Amino acid sequence: AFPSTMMDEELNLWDFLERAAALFGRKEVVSRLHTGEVHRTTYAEVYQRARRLMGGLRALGVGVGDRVATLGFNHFRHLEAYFAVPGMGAVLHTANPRLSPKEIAYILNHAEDKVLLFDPNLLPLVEAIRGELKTVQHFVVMDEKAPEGYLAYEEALGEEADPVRVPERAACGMAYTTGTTGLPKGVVYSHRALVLHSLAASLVDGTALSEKDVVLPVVPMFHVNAWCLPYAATLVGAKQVLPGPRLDPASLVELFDGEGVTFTAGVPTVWLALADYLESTGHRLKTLRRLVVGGSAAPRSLIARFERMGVEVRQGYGLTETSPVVVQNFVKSHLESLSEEEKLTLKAKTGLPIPLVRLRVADEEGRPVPKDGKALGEVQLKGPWITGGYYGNEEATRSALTPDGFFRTGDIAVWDEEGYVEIKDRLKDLIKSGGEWISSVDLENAAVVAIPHPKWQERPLAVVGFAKWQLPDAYLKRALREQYKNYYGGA
Amino acid sequence: AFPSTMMDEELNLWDFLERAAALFGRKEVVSRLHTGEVHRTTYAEVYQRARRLMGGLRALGVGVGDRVATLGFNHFRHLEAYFAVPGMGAVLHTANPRLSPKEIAYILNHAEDKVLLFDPNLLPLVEAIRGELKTVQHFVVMDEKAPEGYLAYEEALGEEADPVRVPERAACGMAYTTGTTGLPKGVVYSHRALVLHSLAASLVDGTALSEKDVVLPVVPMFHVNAWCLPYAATLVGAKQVLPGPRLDPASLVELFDGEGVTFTAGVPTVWLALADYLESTGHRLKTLRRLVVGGSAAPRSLIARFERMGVEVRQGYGLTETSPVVVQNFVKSHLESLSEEEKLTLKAKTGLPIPLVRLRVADEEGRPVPKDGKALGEVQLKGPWITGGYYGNEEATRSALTPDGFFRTGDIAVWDEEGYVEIKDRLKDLIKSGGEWISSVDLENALMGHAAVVAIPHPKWQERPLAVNEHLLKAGFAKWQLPDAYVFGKFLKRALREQYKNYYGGA
Ligand SMILES: Nc1ncnc2c1ncn2[C@@H]1O[C@H](COP(=O)(O)OP(=O)(O)NP(=O)(O)O)[C@@H](O)[C@H]1O
Ligand SMILES: Nc1ncnc2c1ncn2[C@@H]1O[C@H](COP(=O)(O)OP(=O)(O)NP(=O)(O)O)[C@@H](O)[C@H]1O
Ligand SMILES: [Mg+2]
Ligand SMILES: [Mg+2]
Repeated sequence: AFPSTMMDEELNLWDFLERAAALFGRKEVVSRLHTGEVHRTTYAEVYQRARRLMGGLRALGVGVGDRVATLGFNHFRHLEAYFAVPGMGAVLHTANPRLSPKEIAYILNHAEDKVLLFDPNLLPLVEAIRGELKTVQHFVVMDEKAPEGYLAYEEALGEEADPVRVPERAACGMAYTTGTTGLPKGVVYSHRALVLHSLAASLVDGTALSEKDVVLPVVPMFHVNAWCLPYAATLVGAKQVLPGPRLDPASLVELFDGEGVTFTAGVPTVWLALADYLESTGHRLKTLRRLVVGGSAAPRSLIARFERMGVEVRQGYGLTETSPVVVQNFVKSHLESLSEEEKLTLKAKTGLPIPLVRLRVADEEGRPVPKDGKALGEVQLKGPWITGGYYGNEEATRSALTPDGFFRTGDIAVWDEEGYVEIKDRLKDLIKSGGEWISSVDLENAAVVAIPHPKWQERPLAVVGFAKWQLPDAYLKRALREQYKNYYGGA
Repeated sequence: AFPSTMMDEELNLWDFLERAAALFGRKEVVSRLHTGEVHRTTYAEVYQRARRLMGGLRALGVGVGDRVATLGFNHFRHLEAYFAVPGMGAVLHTANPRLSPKEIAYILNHAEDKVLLFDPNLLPLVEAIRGELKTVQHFVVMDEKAPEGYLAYEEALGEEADPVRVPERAACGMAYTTGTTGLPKGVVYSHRALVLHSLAASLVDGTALSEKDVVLPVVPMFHVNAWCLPYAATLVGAKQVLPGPRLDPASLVELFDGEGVTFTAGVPTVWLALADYLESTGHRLKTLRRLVVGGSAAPRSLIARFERMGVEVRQGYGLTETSPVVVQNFVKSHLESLSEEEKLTLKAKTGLPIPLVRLRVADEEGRPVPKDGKALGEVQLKGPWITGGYYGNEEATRSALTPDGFFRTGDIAVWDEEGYVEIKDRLKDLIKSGGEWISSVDLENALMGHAAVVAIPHPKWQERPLAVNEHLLKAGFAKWQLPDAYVFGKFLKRALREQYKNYYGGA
């Protein structure tokens, strides 16, 4: 009825790196490779090489809408792909190398990826599944060199190409979740979604990302695009430190101090191992100020450990389906007067719903449950970076949403008058161990319950195909969980 | 189109207030009214009353796309209108009461405003222009009571109504710029533009707005929606302190200390009056940490004075056409090792282009000028909250754009290798005095009816007219527009500007 005079300028992920190259071109991107060697590059060079990757991928037959898959850890070549693939209007499919060969083959075949980029230390896995892949036309090793039948990344680079412009709602990337019963389910992100997510999650009450920050994502670049951190860090022009596959405490500490890391993010298991190490050696990190924990619930103790060592811990919550961040923990101004015990309890809560997210905790018919911090309901979400369904799966799509169009997370929670959310349970019958999913059912038909664990956070226990980490440690369900609550003895 | 699975949810300004009510509902909104009295409300109450305002305006015949105008200063009722009008799918036209009666009547008629909300102290102005208005059906006084022929705001409130959602690219508000030749030109903002602006401008390297902040916008709610600060403050759930028309230093200090203000934003003239006050009294602000100066260039000495008191000063730049923020000043990490003097100089620069803004300093063909901090060119912009033209004016629209689609600001600048912009000059021939525009041409062409009017640096105001009185007042000019001094086919102005550079003693 009344048009605005505003320009119809589309949101695009390439604009982050373009701005980084122009304003913060000398800012460093530091990578530790699988061999332990440390590689140094900058935003200016990443931008140049990302343009070369766009031209190289075009020469390999990649066009707008085509899927280019990755199987790799956090390093500069993965960051170059993060921009080049969406930059040419293609779809960045981050695949998880920790999954079974059968699961990876299914996901790559379902997405119909045209090109696969993968780390050299993952060649045995690629050689193992290669014969099962039906769409992959080119296999690119993310390294200087590649063996027979394989193409090296440095060889695959072509002439510099200009980025391709698309409507912001077009696909930029995709990822499959294994936190579900049956087959993996695909979620397709858009430029619009990930740009908005990068902005809204990086505010002061969120990750508070600044140009002066040095950012180390411990979360894998195959876990919801490392929680969108590589994009958000580029947007502000922060120095990035990409740790690679080595996530042992001594390796991380070396990077924390050596590179002057100020901000980091990862799953609870990595931080528990890090805290164990810092406490045993009496070593205190010389620059680290902020740490976010996500993927699973952070134990109250984990927060108390780091706060004692001078590290601020902020819980984050989300799903593959939500890009991922929908909830972030910070202490409200008027709640700073709470006692140290009360404040620790508050920090141990999941947190507050972030900007541009409509969150509710509701029952079976979509009715919100009372805000008393006691009543249980399902977390339900609506927003521009929240999925409205799945790719190529009609039954998963129609069971994903409520009648009034809210996405159903499958997580049971409470919420209070202050607006704080607390994940308490899960509708979905699954085990999450060290930030990776195990299906109870698949182990059964071959009763399996999730039992709390100190180090990881849940471990399979059976009652009387698969990888060694999936194996149940020891040999109506709301009873066996409460009965064997302390089998693995974890607080 | 390999389809994304992401929800097709629109960006809407109402979402800021709905979130504020749900999560930060007890956070305060404090206003000083025109009488000096202090009013106290909360986000929850503002939310509830804004729903009543939507219901009330609907009963008055306001529909989707209709324009609702305001003529008022910073207070809770203006904030309620900031959300209710866009929340019902209508268009909030923030009008400037400092303009001439002829200018205000023109913009209200041009925008075809249906309802006018105004401050009680601006009643004489509204009464003076009422006969000139052709579209305004309802006149609402933003107060508890109203005289005959006028509706009181509290009376105008109706039943609580649910918000209406419009396409994000549709209009949420509009404002007219007087920083142009001829009649004022209208800029129409979208929900999408202002939501994105609020997000991108509020990052750590920007205003760094937080729930813990106490925000005091000295910038008027008719100056590009108070630089979008009432929206961004609501977004983060910060406490808001709205000073009203009383912007004198004593009145502000009471609010700075009494309410625990952490963040503030305004024009250099207001901050110069504050610095003079604090220095002359020896009074020190107890809570103020951050101060942004915009609208005009912040003098190097102004920044030093506040930094000497522990207040961080960050320059911001924009236009009515740009929502307004496109450039913000902050010191890059690797330049923190610069000396005190060098850092103060860097802070005096306009700053760095902010996220989602494509900025260039370009020549006449649209080619970027060298990044040596010497070569002059025009600041040209592209982005989702930058205007692509003007409302109901084709000529002005086509003259505001380059062939490749960049908006022409009319600002002459230099830029360096670090990306820092410095505004040096203006193509447009106007005077900006205390944040308000004076047309040199309108002053010249009037005078010659019986001349060359140029902008000269001023200590207090930022520029004052010098002509190279009664006749000018009769042609429709106010006291503040009159040139301070007179000294006895276009005009070669650069020479007169350089010759009389220090005429109004002090650059
Ligand atoms: N902060 C948290 N507290 C409690 N549970 C969490 C938290 N964050 C995530 N979860 C759980 O983890 C689930 C999301 O897992 P998932 O979709 O696999 O994302 P991810 O762990 O970040 N890795 P990815 O699968 O690549 O997206 C949620 O549904 C929650 O059950
Ligand atoms: N930080 C700054 N430094 C130098 N000049 C500035 C700065 N900010 C604004 N300007 C000038 O002011 C012009 C914008 O004026 P204008 O469109 O009136 O915005 P505004 O004064 O902030 N809001 P409003 O008074 O409602 O129009 C720009 O074109 C610049 O010439
Ligand atoms: Mg999931
Ligand atoms: Mg203007």
